[PDB]
Amino acid sequence: SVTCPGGQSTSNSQCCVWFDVLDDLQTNFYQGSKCESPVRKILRIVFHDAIGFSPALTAAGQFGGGGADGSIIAHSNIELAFPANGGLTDTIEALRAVGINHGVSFGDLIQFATAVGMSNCPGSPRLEFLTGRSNSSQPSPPSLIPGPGNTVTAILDRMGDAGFSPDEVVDLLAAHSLASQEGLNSAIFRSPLDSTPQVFDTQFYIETLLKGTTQPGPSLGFAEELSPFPGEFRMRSDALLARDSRTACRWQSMTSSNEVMGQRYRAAMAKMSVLGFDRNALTDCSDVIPSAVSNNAAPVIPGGLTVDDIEVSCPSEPFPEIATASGPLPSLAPAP
Ligand code: HEM
Ligand SMILES: *[C@@H]1O[C@H](CO)[C@@H](O[C@@H]2O[C@H](CO)[C@@H](O)[C@H](O)[C@H]2NC(C)=O)[C@H](O)[C@H]1NC(C)=O
Ligand SMILES: O=C(NO)c1ccccc1
Ligand SMILES: [Ca+2]
Ligand SMILES: [Ca+2]
Repeated sequence: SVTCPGGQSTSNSQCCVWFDVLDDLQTNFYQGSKCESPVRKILRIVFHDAIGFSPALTAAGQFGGGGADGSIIAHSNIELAFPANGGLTDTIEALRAVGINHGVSFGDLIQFATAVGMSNCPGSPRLEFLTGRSNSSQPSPPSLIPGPGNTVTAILDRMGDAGFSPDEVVDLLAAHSLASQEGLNSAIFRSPLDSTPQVFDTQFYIETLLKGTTQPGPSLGFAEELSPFPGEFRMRSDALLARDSRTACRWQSMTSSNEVMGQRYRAAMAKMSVLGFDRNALTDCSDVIPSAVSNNAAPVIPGGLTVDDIEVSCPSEPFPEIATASGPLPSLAPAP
């Protein structure tokens, strides 16, 4: 086969350097293959790098962004000044050093680190990994990243211009199952968006549908909504997307099966990874990506709440039978 210097077998010669950056990222960036803040920050970075792509700007004669081109690292001096890119500098610098030291393009490195980071989180699918994106990039145009205070129409139009259907926008948001916020309400730093910030599961879709009952911090932050229990943060765009008629039925369908959720998320991420590129010009090195440990827990409505506490918003499909839990209402600790 093509046997890499380390004895691993792979598809193509070009995949062998990625076994060295795999070891470096797992030992150093991810602190011993952990699923903590570095993974959550890299997931926010892959979205902010790739979504700087706009066919509408190109059509009007303007540069519309190179997509998944690593421009957020090569042109960090301009892209990290954008409102949406706060809290990312330290992760960007860490990634810059790995890219330089290994001689790989910045666009490829961000896609690789997302696939490897997710493999550290129980329940994750194995994401596709393609190599060969040119290292040359121009700065992304401003105002192409969706914000938590935007209306559902605004988010759907931005995402549609980039190439995503309403269903794929709901599918991409499965990444909020491994998420917290740091900059919307700094008083409750790293408050999780679902009760399992370290497990890639369906809890995010279930819990954003529950009635907002609780104010988790001393005041409300930017685009903050009432949440279902102490310690969980709910942002306005997630609350609105769960309830809007254009996205509500896809959101409800994501609540009962981790297997369907993983499959849909893997497909939407593969599409996002080549925005600005032709995937037929890239080399497939997906065999370098290791498997995640499986998640054996079933979907649940936490802490004694029942289906009467969820605000069913898909008028055509009845809400799935999800297991209920006993005990009092949970209070979530900060995400690690
Ligand atoms: C409709 C578009 C989306 C909006 C409006 C949005 C907005 C946000 C906001 C405001 C935060 C909190 C940032 C902070 O204050 O620390 C957040 C966190 C996060 N988002 Fe999104 N997001 C969206 C889509 C996505 C997508 C598509 C992905 C990736 C596939 C993603 C991955 C993450 C992750 C993993 C975090 C957690 C970061 C951490 O814990 O440090 N988001 N998002
Ligand atoms: C990809 O392009 C960037 C430049 O945009 C290169 O990054 C520079 O690399 C040099 C030498 O390795 C460093 O001293 C600079 O500080 C880097 N600049 C930035 C903005 O990071 C990078 O080397 C290129 N990588 C490859 C494989 O060609
Ligand atoms: O992460 C964001 N969008 O993905 C974001 C965060 C803060 C403000 C605006 C946008
Ligand atoms: Ca980019
Ligand atoms: Ca989760």
